[PDB]
Amino acid sequence: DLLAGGKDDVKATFGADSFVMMCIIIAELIVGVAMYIRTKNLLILLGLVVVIVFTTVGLTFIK
Amino acid sequence: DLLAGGKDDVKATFGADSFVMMCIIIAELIVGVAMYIRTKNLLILLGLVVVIVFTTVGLTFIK
Amino acid sequence: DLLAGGKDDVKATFGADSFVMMCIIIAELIVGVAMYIRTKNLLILLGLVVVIVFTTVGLTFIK
Amino acid sequence: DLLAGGKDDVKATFGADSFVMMCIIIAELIVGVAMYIRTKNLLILLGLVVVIVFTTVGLTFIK
Amino acid sequence: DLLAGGKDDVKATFGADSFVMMCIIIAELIVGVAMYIRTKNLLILLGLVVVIVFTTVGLTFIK
Amino acid sequence: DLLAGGKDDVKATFGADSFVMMCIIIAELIVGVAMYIRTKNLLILLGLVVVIVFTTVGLTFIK
Amino acid sequence: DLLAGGKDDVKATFGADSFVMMCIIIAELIVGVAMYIRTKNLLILLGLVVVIVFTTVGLTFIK
Amino acid sequence: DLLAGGKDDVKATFGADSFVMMCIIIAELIVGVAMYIRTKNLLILLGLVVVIVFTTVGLTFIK
Amino acid sequence: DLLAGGKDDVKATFGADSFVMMCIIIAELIVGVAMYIRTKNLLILLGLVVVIVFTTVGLTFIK
Amino acid sequence: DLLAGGKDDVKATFGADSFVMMCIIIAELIVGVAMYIRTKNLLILLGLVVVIVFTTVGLTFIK
Amino acid sequence: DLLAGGKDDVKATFGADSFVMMCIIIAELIVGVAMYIRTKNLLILLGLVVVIVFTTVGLTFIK
Amino acid sequence: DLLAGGKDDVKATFGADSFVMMCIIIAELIVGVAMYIRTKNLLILLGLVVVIVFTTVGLTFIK
Amino acid sequence: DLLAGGKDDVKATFGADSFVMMCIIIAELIVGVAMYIRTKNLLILLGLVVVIVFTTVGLTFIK
Amino acid sequence: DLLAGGKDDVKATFGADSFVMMCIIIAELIVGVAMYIRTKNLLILLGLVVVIVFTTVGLTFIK
Amino acid sequence: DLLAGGKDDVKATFGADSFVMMCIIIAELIVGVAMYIRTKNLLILLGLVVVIVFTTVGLTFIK
Amino acid sequence: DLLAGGKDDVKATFGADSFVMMCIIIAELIVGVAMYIRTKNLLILLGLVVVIVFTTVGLTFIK
Amino acid sequence: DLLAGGKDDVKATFGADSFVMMCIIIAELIVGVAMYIRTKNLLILLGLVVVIVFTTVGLTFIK
Amino acid sequence: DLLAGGKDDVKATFGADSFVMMCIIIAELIVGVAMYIRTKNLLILLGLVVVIVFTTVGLTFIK
Amino acid sequence: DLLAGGKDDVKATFGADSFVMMCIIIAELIVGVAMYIRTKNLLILLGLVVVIVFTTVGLTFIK
Ligand SMILES: CCCCCCCCCCCCCCCC(=O)OC[C@H](COP(=O)(O)OC[C@@H](O)CO)OC(=O)CCCCCCCCCCCCCCC
Ligand SMILES: CCCCCCCCCCCCCCCC(=O)OC[C@H](COP(=O)(O)OC[C@@H](O)CO)OC(=O)CCCCCCCCCCCCCCC
Ligand SMILES: CCCCCCCCCCCCCCCC(=O)OC[C@H](COP(=O)(O)OC[C@@H](O)CO)OC(=O)CCCCCCCCCCCCCCC
Ligand SMILES: CCCCCCCCCCCCCCCC(=O)OC[C@H](COP(=O)(O)OC[C@@H](O)CO)OC(=O)CCCCCCCCCCCCCCC
Ligand SMILES: CCCCCCCCCCCCCCCC(=O)OC[C@H](COP(=O)(O)OC[C@@H](O)CO)OC(=O)CCCCCCCCCCCCCCC
Ligand SMILES: CCCCCCCCCCCCCCCC(=O)OC[C@H](COP(=O)(O)OC[C@@H](O)CO)OC(=O)CCCCCCCCCCCCCCC
Ligand SMILES: CCCCCCCCCCCCCCCC(=O)OC[C@H](COP(=O)(O)OC[C@@H](O)CO)OC(=O)CCCCCCCCCCCCCCC
Ligand SMILES: CCCCCCCCCCCCCCCC(=O)OC[C@H](COP(=O)(O)OC[C@@H](O)CO)OC(=O)CCCCCCCCCCCCCCC
Ligand SMILES: CCCCCCCCCCCCCCCC(=O)OC[C@H](COP(=O)(O)OC[C@@H](O)CO)OC(=O)CCCCCCCCCCCCCCC
Ligand SMILES: CCCCCCCCCCCCCCCC(=O)OC[C@H](COP(=O)(O)OC[C@@H](O)CO)OC(=O)CCCCCCCCCCCCCCC
Ligand SMILES: CCCCCCCCCCCCCCCC(=O)OC[C@H](COP(=O)(O)OC[C@@H](O)CO)OC(=O)CCCCCCCCCCCCCCC
Ligand SMILES: CCCCCCCCCCCCCCCC(=O)OC[C@H](COP(=O)(O)OC[C@@H](O)CO)OC(=O)CCCCCCCCCCCCCCC
Ligand SMILES: CCCCCCCCCCCCCCCC(=O)OC[C@H](COP(=O)(O)OC[C@@H](O)CO)OC(=O)CCCCCCCCCCCCCCC
Repeated sequence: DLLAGGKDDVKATFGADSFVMMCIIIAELIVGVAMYIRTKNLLILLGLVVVIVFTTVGLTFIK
Repeated sequence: DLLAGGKDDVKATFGADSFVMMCIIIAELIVGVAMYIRTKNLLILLGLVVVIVFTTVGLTFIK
Repeated sequence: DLLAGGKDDVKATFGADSFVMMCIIIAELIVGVAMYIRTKNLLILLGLVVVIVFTTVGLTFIK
Repeated sequence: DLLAGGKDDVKATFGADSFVMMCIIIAELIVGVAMYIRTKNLLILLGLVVVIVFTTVGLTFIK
Repeated sequence: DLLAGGKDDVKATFGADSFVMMCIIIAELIVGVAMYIRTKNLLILLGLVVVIVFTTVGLTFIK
Repeated sequence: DLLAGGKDDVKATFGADSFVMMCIIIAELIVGVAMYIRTKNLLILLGLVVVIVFTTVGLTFIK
Repeated sequence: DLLAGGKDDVKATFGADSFVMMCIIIAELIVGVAMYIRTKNLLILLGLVVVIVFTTVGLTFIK
Repeated sequence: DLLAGGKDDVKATFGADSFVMMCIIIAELIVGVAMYIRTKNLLILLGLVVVIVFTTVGLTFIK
Repeated sequence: DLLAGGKDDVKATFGADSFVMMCIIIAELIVGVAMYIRTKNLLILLGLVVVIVFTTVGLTFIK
Repeated sequence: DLLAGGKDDVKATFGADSFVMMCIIIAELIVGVAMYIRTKNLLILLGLVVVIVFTTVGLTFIK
Repeated sequence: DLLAGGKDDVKATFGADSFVMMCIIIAELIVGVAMYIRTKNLLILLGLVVVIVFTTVGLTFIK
Repeated sequence: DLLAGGKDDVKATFGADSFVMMCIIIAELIVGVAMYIRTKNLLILLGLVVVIVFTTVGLTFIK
Repeated sequence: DLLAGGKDDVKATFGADSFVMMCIIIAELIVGVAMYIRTKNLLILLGLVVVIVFTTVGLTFIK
Repeated sequence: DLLAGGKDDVKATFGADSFVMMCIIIAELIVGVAMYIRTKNLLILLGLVVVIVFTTVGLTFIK
Repeated sequence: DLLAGGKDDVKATFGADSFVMMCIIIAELIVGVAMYIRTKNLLILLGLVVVIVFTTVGLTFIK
Repeated sequence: DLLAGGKDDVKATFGADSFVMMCIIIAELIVGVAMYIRTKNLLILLGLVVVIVFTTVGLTFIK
Repeated sequence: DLLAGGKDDVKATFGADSFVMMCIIIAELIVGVAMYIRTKNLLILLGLVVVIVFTTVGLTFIK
Repeated sequence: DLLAGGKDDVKATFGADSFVMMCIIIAELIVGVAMYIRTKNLLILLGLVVVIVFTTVGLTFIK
Repeated sequence: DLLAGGKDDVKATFGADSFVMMCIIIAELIVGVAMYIRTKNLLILLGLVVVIVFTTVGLTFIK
């Protein structure tokens, strides 16, 4: 059988609605605008979108 | 269940009416005019508009 | 609630009647005449007008 | 309140009777005659007039 | 399904009655007259018409 | 077999009716008119058409 | 004989119909249009074609 | 005489048809397209060819 | 075999009855009359005829 | 012997009846008429003919 | 004596009838027509000829 | 006397007819045509000639 | 002695009976008639003669 | 004394009867006729003569 | 006294009759004709003369 | 008193007539002509003069 | 209370009449003329003025 | 009080009659004539005058 | 006092009777005739006179 195996709730800690998933997404926003202002090209504002989908489709592979 | 999960008020710190959202928007204005004067083309004054909408529609994805 | 949230007076520093808003407008004038003399076409003298309105209608979005 | 806000005398430096306003107007004269002699059409001598009024009505917007 | 998908109101920001659609059309007018006066041929005054229709029939392709 | 293979819905995120496909097409419009006004030649207004078809026939190759 | 030799299904992970081959092709599309709009020359829209064939004829060399 | 000398099958592990020779070639493909998209010059797609021949003519020197 | 090869409907987009073929012919009319009025010689009104036949016999070479 | 040598079908992709050979010929038509209308001299309509023959006699040198 | 000296078949890989010699010649054709259409002068169509002879008389110096 | 002094055949490895002298010359050809196509000026095709003579007159200084 | 020195057949490529010498002479004819029709003076039809002799007596200086 | 000093035969490579001196003279011919046809003035056909003498009297200064 | 001071023969290596002084002068010739053909103005053929005298009167300052 | 103070002859090593002062001046000549040929403007040939005087009036400050 | 708080005379070291304020202003002059001569546009001579006022109004904020 | 404050004689080094003020003025002369000869317009000879006055009225601000 | 202050003889190097003042005047002559022949208007032959006086009255300001 499995040991240490536990709980999982660790998943709920890092999961969909979380504190860490909430700060990791807000940093993408705030330094996304930063690296935009210093440059002014737009692929970087789109760089926020790839974090939205990545975390979303990423978290479903945890199970 | 969730841990560390907290408060959120961190959202209120970086949210709609905030100090950091107030300075990140005012820098777009002041270096927007800068890179305009050194060049004098207008897509850059419009570069302020894309920060208005980006932060606005961005903050609603935090939840 | 909000943290760091402060004062604002930072707004009064960069606001309507300010030192930085006073120098950023005077540079538009002095390099506006410059790029005019080296060329002598008039859309550039009008380039001062777009800084007048931009800062004016820009500062009202800070709030 | 305001910070950095200062003095203004910076205005007196770039203002009506100044050193920089005195040289920026004298360059209009000397390269105005230049681009006239190489061509000999008169709208360019009139190009000095638009610098007279522009700086005059421009400086009053600083305040 | 779709993510990030949002709102749209971004469309209302750049749409038919807007601030940016209002300034992008007024620049066509003011530099249209400019490039007319320096030349005096009329296809350029007609250059304003092609911006009227282009934005109009353009915005309907957004959906 | 395949791993990581997933979902696809990533396709629905960047697909036909999307948020990113909606902004990438609206930028073609707004800087299309820009580079038109500064020049006034028409192949550039047609530059919007090639983005319409390119994204359309492009997205069908994703599968 | 061979060791570690395995499975292959790793091939099916990166192969013809895949998740990674699906995202690597969609990035060519979205930054292809980007570098087009900022420039407006067409060899770049054709830059999508060379990724179609390259991955296609590339994957057949894996075996 | 020779000691430790063994088997060789280690050669079959890293040889022509292998697992490691299969992944080392597939990385050339996937980061070849990457460094292409971020740049769009073609010598890099040809960078896959030099890995094909190098491993091929390289493995024959093992003996 | 062929890749990327597609659809064609791109042909229907630029083909006989189209939007772009409709605007490219109407510009010949409107600037044809222009360059006529400023001059008043008639080979230019005939310049519309050569666009009629050119697009007609041109489109049949696409296949 | 030869390596990487492949398929060719790459030839069929860029060959006689193709998608890229179909768009590269249709651009000659549409910007041929453009540079004609802005000028109205006819060697440019003949510029379409030299693309017909060039691609035709060019493709036969690929082999 | 010589080491590493090998095979040559590397020559057959890059030689007369090859895959890389087939793509390097087809790019000359497709961007030759490109830089022609954007300009319409003919020395560039002749630019394909100098690649024909250069590779031909070049490959004979390999030995 | 001399030590380590050996053989030379290392000279035969890098000498006139060699594998490395064969690949170092073929790269000059293939990236010579590359940097030609992206530009179309001819001093670069002549850049192959200076590698022919340089290696030739260079190798004779080894002794 | 000489290096790179080759073949010549490059001479036969650009020589008397050639493909490039055949197209360079036919362009003189077709744009000779063009610039004649738009003007109707005859020194230009004679402009074809000077290309006949120039290439003829020119090619003999190659050796 | 002198080092590296060599051979000269490098002189024979670029000298009187050479491959590079043969192509550098044939380009003068072929783009000489080009820039003639697009213009039809004759000093340019004479531009071939100045290359004949220049290379001739130039090569004698090498020694 | 002096150290390292040597020989000079380094002077004879780069001096009047040398290998490097022979190639540095022949490059002036071959790219002199190049930049002439692409332009056809004559100050550039005279650009060879200034290299003749410069190296001549330059080398005498070495001592 | 002074220690380590020595000899000077180090001065004679780097002084007026030296080996290092002889090579540092000859490099100015040889890369002076280089950067001239690639450009053909003359301030650079004069760049040799400023090294003549600089070393001359420089060495007298050593004492 | 305050510690380390000292003297100030550090202010007198970097203050109005100082050694460092005297060299920092003289460098603006000497490299101001430099970047002027290499270019010859005049906003740079005015670059000395902005250092005059900046240090002046800057030093008053130290207190 | 002040420290490091010194001497000034640094002023006498860069002052009115100096070595560096003597070379910085002579470069304006020699590259002034250069950029004149390559162009032949006269505002540039006047560019020497603005260095005369600038250094003169500049040095008086050092104190 | 002054440092670095030297000699002047640098003045004698660039002064009235000099090598550099001798070549800078002879270039005015030789490219003066050039730009005359290609045009045949006479203000340019007079362009030599303005170099005579400019260097003459210029050198007297060095002191
Ligand atoms: C778990 C699945 C992982 C799949 C990830 C796929 C990555 C494959 C890489 C493709 C080519 C690399 C392009 C280099 C990047 C490149 O060349 O562009 C560079 C660009 C930012 O520009 P830079 O500031 O780096 O400056 C470079 C510029 O000069 C070039 O325009 O990258 C971005 O961040 C913009 C993103 C927009 C592009 C969107 C593509 C769609 C992405 C979707 C994948 C979502 C992941 C979900 C997974 C959970
Ligand atoms: C979260 C959603 C993210 C979506 C972001 C969409 C980005 C897709 C990129 C499209 C093509 C890139 C064009 C390159 C940019 C380009 O070529 O123009 C360049 C231009 C500035 O010009 P530069 O100084 O860089 O000089 C280049 C010039 O020579 C070209 O005119 O960019 C700007 O900053 C002007 C912005 C006006 C254009 C407005 C477009 C509408 C934007 C709306 C999106 C709002 C985001 C909201 C998200 C919260
Ligand atoms: C916050 C709101 C942002 C909205 C900004 C709107 C920008 C949209 C761009 C429209 C087309 C771009 C034209 C390119 C510019 C162009 O083609 O002209 C070029 C012209 C200067 O000429 P250049 O020296 O660049 O040389 C180019 C010339 O050859 C063309 O005549 O631009 C100027 O600086 C003159 C401005 C007069 C035009 C006034 C327009 C009215 C503006 C009002 C917006 C005020 C902003 C307030 C926001 C706070
Ligand atoms: C702060 C307020 C800014 C408002 C500025 C107004 C600019 C609007 C542009 C109007 C049409 C542009 C005409 C192009 C210019 C054009 O086509 O003429 C060109 C002409 C010089 O000729 P060029 O050497 O460029 O050669 C072109 C010739 O072939 C055409 O005759 O421009 C001048 O410098 C002459 C100025 C006389 C014209 C006086 C007009 C009255 C001006 C008053 C504004 C004073 C500003 C005060 C602000 C402080
Ligand atoms: C989304 C759909 C895009 C379709 C765009 C169609 C563009 C096809 C180009 C046709 C030939 C190009 C002519 C070159 C232009 C040319 O030769 O004229 C040049 C002329 C301006 O003259 P310039 O100052 O450039 O000087 C050139 C003069 O010497 C020639 O008279 O262009 C204009 O801006 C005037 C526009 C009047 C012509 C109106 C035509 C009707 C247009 C309707 C399309 C509306 C677009 C709606 C889309 C939303
Ligand atoms: C996926 C399939 C990819 C195929 C792409 C085909 C590209 C082949 C390039 C042909 C010659 C290049 C011409 C250079 C461009 C050139 O010379 O014109 C230049 C012109 C813009 O003018 P510029 O501002 O660059 O100034 C240059 C001017 O002086 C020349 O008139 O380009 C445009 O953006 C106008 C587009 C109208 C032309 C429409 C052509 C039809 C296109 C259809 C393809 C749709 C793609 C769908 C794929 C999803
Ligand atoms: C795809 C096939 C391409 C074939 C194109 C044939 C072009 C050969 C050029 C012949 C001589 C050039 C004459 C210069 C032009 C010239 O000298 O006239 C000049 C004239 C316009 O006059 P401009 O305003 O340029 O001022 C010049 C005047 O002073 C001279 O009268 O050109 C026109 O646009 C009028 C067209 C009427 C002439 C009709 C001819 C029949 C054309 C039929 C071809 C249809 C093409 C179909 C292809 C799809
Ligand atoms: C692979 C084989 C390559 C051979 C290519 C041959 C190119 C040799 C250049 C000859 C002289 C250059 C003339 C400059 C061009 C010149 O002076 O005319 C200029 C003319 C266009 O006029 P522009 O708008 O450039 O304005 C210039 C005018 O003022 C002069 O009338 O060029 C064209 O595009 C018209 C083409 C009609 C001429 C047809 C000639 C027959 C061509 C056949 C070759 C087919 C290639 C097949 C290869 C696959
Ligand atoms: C291995 C042997 C290497 C020998 C290479 C010889 C190169 C010597 C350079 C001569 C003068 C340079 C002219 C600059 C180029 C120049 O001024 O023309 C420029 C022209 C293209 O025009 P662009 O678009 O650069 O615009 C410039 C125009 O405004 C000038 O018309 O160059 C071409 O690509 C056309 C080629 C036709 C000319 C054919 C010449 C015959 C070539 C034969 C050599 C074959 C090589 C075989 C080797 C394997
Ligand atoms: C062992 C002996 C070493 C001696 C080497 C001699 C190098 C001296 C440098 C002379 C001036 C530098 C010119 C810069 C280069 C320059 O300005 O041209 C630049 C040109 C390539 O053009 P780029 O693409 O760099 O673009 C620059 C262009 O805009 C200028 O046309 O250089 C080449 O690769 C073409 C070579 C043709 C020139 C042939 C010269 C004859 C060479 C013979 C030496 C053979 C070596 C044998 C040794 C084994
Ligand atoms: C390799 C040897 C090079 C030698 C080339 C000799 C060129 C010397 C220039 C003489 C005076 C220039 C006259 C300007 C030209 C001039 O004033 O006429 C202009 C005339 C064309 O008229 P346009 O359209 O330029 O309009 C100008 C008219 O208004 C004047 O009637 O030129 C031609 O193309 C006609 C040619 C007939 C003249 C035939 C002369 C015999 C030529 C024989 C040389 C054959 C070369 C063989 C070499 C391989
Ligand atoms: C090594 C020795 C170097 C000495 C080179 C001498 C160059 C001195 C420049 C004199 C005045 C410049 C004239 C500008 C050129 C100018 O104004 O004419 C321009 C003319 C070509 O006309 P474009 O197409 O540039 O258009 C300009 C026209 O509108 C003017 O008619 O130049 C040529 O290529 C024709 C050459 C015939 C002239 C032959 C002259 C005899 C040359 C003999 C030297 C042989 C060199 C041998 C050295 C190895
Ligand atoms: C060691 C001694 C150094 C003294 C060097 C003297 C350089 C002083 C610069 C004078 C004014 C600069 C003119 C810019 C150059 C300029 O405006 O012309 C430009 C011209 C080449 O024309 P570009 O292709 O750069 O195009 C520009 C054209 O549009 C202008 O006609 O320069 C040359 O290479 C031609 C050389 C003929 C001129 C001969 C002059 C006599 C030179 C004698 C010096 C020999 C040096 C021996 C030293 C060992």
